[PDB]
Amino acid sequence: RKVLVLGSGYISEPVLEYLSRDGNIEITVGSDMKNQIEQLGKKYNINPVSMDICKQEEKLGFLVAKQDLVISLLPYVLHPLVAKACITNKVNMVTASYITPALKELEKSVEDAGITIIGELGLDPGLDHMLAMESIDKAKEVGATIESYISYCGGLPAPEHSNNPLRYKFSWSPVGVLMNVMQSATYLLDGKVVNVAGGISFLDAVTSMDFFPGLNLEGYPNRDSTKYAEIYGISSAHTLLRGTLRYKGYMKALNGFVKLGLINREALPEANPLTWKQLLCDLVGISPSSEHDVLKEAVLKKLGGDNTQLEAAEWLGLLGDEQVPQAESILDALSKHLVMKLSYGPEEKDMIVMRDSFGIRHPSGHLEHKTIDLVAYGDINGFSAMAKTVGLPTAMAAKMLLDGEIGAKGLMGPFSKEIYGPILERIKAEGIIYTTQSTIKP
Amino acid sequence: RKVLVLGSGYISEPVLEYLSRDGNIEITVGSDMKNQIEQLGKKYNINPVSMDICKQEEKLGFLVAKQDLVISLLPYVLHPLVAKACITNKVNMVTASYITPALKELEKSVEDAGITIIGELGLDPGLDHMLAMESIDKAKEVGATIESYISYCGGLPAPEHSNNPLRYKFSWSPVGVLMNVMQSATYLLDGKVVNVAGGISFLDAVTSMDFFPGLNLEGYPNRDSTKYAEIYGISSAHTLLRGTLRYKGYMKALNGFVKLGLINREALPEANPLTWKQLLCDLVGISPSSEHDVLKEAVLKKLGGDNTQLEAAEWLGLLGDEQVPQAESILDALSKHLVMKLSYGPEEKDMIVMRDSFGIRHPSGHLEHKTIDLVAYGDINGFSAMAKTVGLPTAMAAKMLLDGEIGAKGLMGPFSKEIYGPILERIKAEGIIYTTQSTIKP
Ligand SMILES: O=S(=O)(NC[C@@H]1CCCN1)C(F)(F)F
Ligand SMILES: O=S(=O)(NC[C@@H]1CCCN1)C(F)(F)F
Repeated sequence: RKVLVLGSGYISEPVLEYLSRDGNIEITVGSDMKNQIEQLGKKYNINPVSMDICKQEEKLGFLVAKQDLVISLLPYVLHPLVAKACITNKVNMVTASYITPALKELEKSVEDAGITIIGELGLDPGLDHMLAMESIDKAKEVGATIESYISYCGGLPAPEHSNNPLRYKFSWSPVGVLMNVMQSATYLLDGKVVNVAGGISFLDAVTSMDFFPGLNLEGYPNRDSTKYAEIYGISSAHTLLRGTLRYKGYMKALNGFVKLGLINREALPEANPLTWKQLLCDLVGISPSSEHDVLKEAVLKKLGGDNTQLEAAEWLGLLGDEQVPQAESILDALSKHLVMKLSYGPEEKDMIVMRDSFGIRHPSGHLEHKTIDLVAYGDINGFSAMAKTVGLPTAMAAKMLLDGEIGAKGLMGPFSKEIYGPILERIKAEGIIYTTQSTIKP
Repeated sequence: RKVLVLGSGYISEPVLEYLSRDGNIEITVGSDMKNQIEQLGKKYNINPVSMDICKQEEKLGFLVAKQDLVISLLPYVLHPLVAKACITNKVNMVTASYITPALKELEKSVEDAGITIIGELGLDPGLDHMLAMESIDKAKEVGATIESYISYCGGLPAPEHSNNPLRYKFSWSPVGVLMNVMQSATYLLDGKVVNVAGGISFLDAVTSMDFFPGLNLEGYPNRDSTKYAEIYGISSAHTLLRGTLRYKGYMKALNGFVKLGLINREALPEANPLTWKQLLCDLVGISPSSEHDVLKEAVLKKLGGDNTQLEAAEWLGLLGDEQVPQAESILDALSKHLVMKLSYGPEEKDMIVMRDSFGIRHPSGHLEHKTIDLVAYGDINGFSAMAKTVGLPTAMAAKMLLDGEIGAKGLMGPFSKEIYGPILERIKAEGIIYTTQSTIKP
């Protein structure tokens, strides 16, 4: 009855709250942030420990050995360090984010030690694996095969808080999501691989998502959907598509930022602090002076008179005299400013929407078109929908390892019925409900 | 510490739950429905009493005399009967629905008896009066006058349950809302009274409501918005508009039902039960036979090939072989069928959206454009947003009369700060939050 929660804040809160319900468990918390762990310590009964994972690797080995399970809530590049500690000692692990290629190399060492390491847990990845494999196993139970798998997911504000230029509010730093617009998107469609161009042209791949008539959604494909054939075992499927959901207008606003030259990792531009008007004067290539003059330069650069994108930049204060935050690049400076202007206030709900669609060919010959809807809202005096959907699957999988319900050993995701069955059942009690519907087509 | 709740089911549940928190209060319940009061008695500790209000008026007088307050949750035509009982005895009253002209005649008798009767309590009417008068009093505190008052309100499904032809699910019978499409809409706009034609042409008055970009809303005006000048004391205002909110496509689907001849109070049409295909054959004027034949007759009648309206009727089963419910008219038969096909399941959320907009002229000369947003969702293992917004204002006003906080006497709405101030404060704790924002225009 003892666990180490590496990392703190936001994702940790529901993990600590869920584990501390029974009482018979000692929560230890390791963290780099000094102020955050102190604030987290006030809410939940824990043992505060301050440590860097890379620098203080010696004390990690001794601390990890004292526990029954390590819950890593750190960035996914640092999992080889925590896995290196966990394989040496006799101790299990659970991971929120992806299982990287670096962590996949340890699978030989992990199985030899006789321990269980569960990765790919949370919303996405996580619940996407669980809902997919539930349906895929149900199809295999009756001899049926998967012909198509389309799955869209999105974390976004509740409709009442969608009235801004991006129709969005940021939970954490947008450096990743902004850079994903520059990245490509590969997916399979009707036995043909479709590569989509990132950057300026990525707006052309955006489509209207009309599965909820009342909800004004757009969609676009993720970075790589072809990998799910090997993961789920559905290489016979002619269509594999995975995408992200936003409200309509989001990608067009980011397309504005791409035109202006804001989405890049170049450094910032003598004896006076750099304001946003002065930075945009640099990009459009004029002297730092006159606000009505840069308006003419910016609107000219943002296509043939795109007033919507001009107003989006005006609303956020990109043409104003506010100071540019100190940062390593222009993209990092933009990200800090967007976090400042578009964040969730204390009484503002977020939303998690997730929509799957399966084409299932039965042995009879007919095609079942199965759909899954998962929609959750944040609680006012409680956890956000993002925190619950990311936190609870990792927290529940952790409790299942301590109780001794998961008998399997080695490195793995939540793909087996042993893992996904109990989790999907238990998240219903926490207010994460998913419905199902299917129709037959002869 | 004793009250009589006339009427039961849906609206009563949150009223009984709110009043029974402290414990020091005896809940009595009068009702016409025998099965409903028994089911309600299982959940909350009450005294079941079965009675018709009109027929058994003798026992009402004796039962009402035993109580401290009568909470009427009946149809609004029956309030003169309950008011006639309450004025005779020394006892207060609270009312959910409108204060009718018939109830307004008793105001002389009500004041002479030395009692308090609060009407117009709930969502709409109710919270519309409270939010309006809060802003209007705040304007009068700084010498400012109201130039415009626009206020849209709507009870509808949460976006995830909007995928049907009406984008709607009915909480109670739709005979009222369907008949309101046939009724006119009067309102004031820029010092000019605007009368809108009901029926077939009412679709032309429907407008896009874009205050939440993520929410795909339509709006249309209510039956009479000119009366709020006298009620709020804003006769100087050049614009008075009150409307109802739905998801886009709702009024166009009802417009389909108007074209087909379904929205009317004519009676139903020998030795075999009447099906929906046979009823639509009567209306389009063909023999009761062949489903593909009536499809051609119906689509011809529903404008020049309106396939959307044809599919809406097809989806609901209006061209199928299901039996028409027993009813006094075609509209009543349609209403029973729509309740059957489009209702809330146990785990399905509803939504209350409400949006006000004030043009406030200050003594300085400038114009304040103030806006109010109120959005609430139904709880999964709890009350619906409709039940909370309708029930709690009546329940809170009832508690304030028993505690002796409302000192005023006579017949009234919730217009004074004495009533609306404490209620708006207390509904925040129950999960009904409203935000405010304003901008100055020189
Ligand atoms: O960015 S999201 O909308 N969804 C993340 C998923 C997985 C990667 C791309 N789409 C978030 F809000 F959930 F983070
Ligand atoms: O019908 S609604 O959408 N709103 C009622 C208000 C008051 C009368 C017309 N509009 C309801 F769902 F709340 F009942």
